[PDB]
Amino acid sequence: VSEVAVDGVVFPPVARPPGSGRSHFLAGAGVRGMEIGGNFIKFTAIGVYLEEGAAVSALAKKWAGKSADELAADAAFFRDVVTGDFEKFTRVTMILPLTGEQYSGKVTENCVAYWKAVGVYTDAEGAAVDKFKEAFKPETFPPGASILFTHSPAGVLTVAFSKDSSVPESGGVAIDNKPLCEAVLESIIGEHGVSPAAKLSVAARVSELLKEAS
Repeated sequence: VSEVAVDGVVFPPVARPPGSGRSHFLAGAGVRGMEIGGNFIKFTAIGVYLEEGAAVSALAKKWAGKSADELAADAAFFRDVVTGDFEKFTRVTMILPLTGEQYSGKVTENCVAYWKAVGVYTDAEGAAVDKFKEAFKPETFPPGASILFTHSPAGVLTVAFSKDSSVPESGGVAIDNKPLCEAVLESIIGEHGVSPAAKLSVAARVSELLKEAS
């Protein structure tokens, strides 16, 4: 696949998550923002990488022969990407500066809000959120810094950090909680995913890769 540039952040076409031993291809990338003052403010650039070989083989079974527009409009496609039996890897690269405490507080607060509403919040998720916040607490992310998320096929979220766009080779903190692992990816590409740009990129690029497998 080709590289994708997002507002000064270059995402290479391949990634190797720290210590996973797998290679990924760039499924898609896009900016992520929040409405501030009635306008869209860009905060991060996000690249979504999927396991080479295994993601295409799994996704082709239900989504082969579908166009970019059809995949982009079908929330069940993105749900299949999130829950898929293959590794995923997300790189969040800062456009505006963020501190670990605020980023992790917001992510987890929103996860716990949902889980408890739908009554699936268990001690396990509370512990996973604590471990997630503990990993982010000492960290600050100037522009260009990155958060790296490995989403293992069984549902382990590994959290690592980088001062720039590069990916470390030594793994980060392993958080063995499938709900948190999927929620982090879901918050990006899900129905209410915070990056519509990333979602459109993934659907266009995966649609064309699915054609070379059929």
